[PDB]
Amino acid sequence: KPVSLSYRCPCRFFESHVARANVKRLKILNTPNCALQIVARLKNNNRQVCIDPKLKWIQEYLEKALNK
Repeated sequence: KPVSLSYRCPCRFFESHVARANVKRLKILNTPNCALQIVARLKNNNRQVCIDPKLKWIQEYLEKALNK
């Protein structure tokens, strides 16, 4: 089993299935200690899942529009 119980990152899991249209709020936490951890709270599901940072829409939106 891949057991990585060593904390240098909050989001160990990432969902790439996140659609910006269904994202109520997201935030990319750029940890120098880890990498990009992003969170998506669904408008409909109301639940939050860590978003995969390599999603093209994520970086083009949160990183290019919000962050710039």
